[PDB]
Amino acid sequence: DLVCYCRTRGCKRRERMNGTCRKGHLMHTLCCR
Amino acid sequence: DLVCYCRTRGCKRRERMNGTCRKGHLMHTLCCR
Repeated sequence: DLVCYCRTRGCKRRERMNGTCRKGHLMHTLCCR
Repeated sequence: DLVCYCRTRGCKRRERMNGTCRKGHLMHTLCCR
């Protein structure tokens, strides 16, 4: 599987940008490793 | 697949803590579903 973080800015080291996600009905980055 | 949010107020009822995370140099719950 995949562990993904829904982040307010960009993705961390070694994380993949796996499209976007929503938090508080606002666009965020889906960062997965 | 797991999607995790670093939440200022804590985890939704359908989420579960999964350790902590940092946000604005402050410690918060990491909440995943």
